[PDB]
Amino acid sequence: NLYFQGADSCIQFTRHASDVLLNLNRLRSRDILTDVVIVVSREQFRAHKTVLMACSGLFYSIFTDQLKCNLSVINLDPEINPEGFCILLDFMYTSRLNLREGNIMAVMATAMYLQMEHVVDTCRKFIKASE
Amino acid sequence: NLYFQGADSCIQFTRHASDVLLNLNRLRSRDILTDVVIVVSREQFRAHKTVLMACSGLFYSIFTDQLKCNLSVINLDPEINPEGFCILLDFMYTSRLNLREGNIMAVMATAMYLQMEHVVDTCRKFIKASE
Ligand SMILES: Cc1cc(NCc2ccccc2F)n2ncnc2n1
Ligand SMILES: Cc1cc(NCc2ccccc2F)n2ncnc2n1
Repeated sequence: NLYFQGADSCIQFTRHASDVLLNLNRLRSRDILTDVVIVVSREQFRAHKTVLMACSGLFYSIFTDQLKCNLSVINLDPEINPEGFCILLDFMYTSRLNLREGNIMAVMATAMYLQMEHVVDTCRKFIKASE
Repeated sequence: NLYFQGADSCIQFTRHASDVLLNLNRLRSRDILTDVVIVVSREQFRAHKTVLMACSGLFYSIFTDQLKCNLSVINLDPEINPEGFCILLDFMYTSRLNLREGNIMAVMATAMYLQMEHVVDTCRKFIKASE
């Protein structure tokens, strides 16, 4: 079955959350209802503010700010590596984190800046395994 | 661990999709970045168009329409039961479907109208078990 008896009264659908995320990523790929452009070292990434806020403490802070919530363009710190940001943006929309020896430092520094502690801790654990 | 080696190269975060959905529901509860009001028999429900489109074929069709995508208010068919709609809206944001003997017919008819076939099939299976 696609469902089960949850701990509470309700039946719960096993694949619902992952199917929603897959569909949000399909909207992103098709540029449907994207409402922000994230600029990183002149690279541009179109996304949905709600997805960014649901994954990142920095984006949650920006988009809950009365002044900043209505910005259509957000420029990140020029020190931020676009590949590191791209890997984290894909992670937000897919649950898959493409960590490689060549990108782990950029991913970790970007996750720190974006306040994604779970990703930072994961990078730290992978780095610790190599030393 | 909060992660595993996916079938592909990437590490995957087990709870990421459900955590995103939980956070989207927290935004909904706080009325943060909600961009549409769904009106059902004069009852109003604030939501995020992207979440609605990711769950419902009717909302996908409406919000991908060049004319309708920019509507802030969507009126549903007056035949639609507000409780049935509320139960399905909560399901979209939580993966939990509060089916009860007293609401199953309204939920099924609403899921048919909203084009949520997985929910319709589930209602059909529960009804079949009672006969
Ligand atoms: C605790 C919480 C956090 C959060 N977003 C920011 C965020 C998400 C994931 C990981 C780290 C992080 F800082 N949101 N968004 C809506 N409601 C929330 N409640
Ligand atoms: C196949 C698909 C469907 C869909 N939304 C509509 C929808 C969602 C869940 C269940 C039924 C349904 F009709 N979206 N949304 C973005 N990309 C999509 N791709």
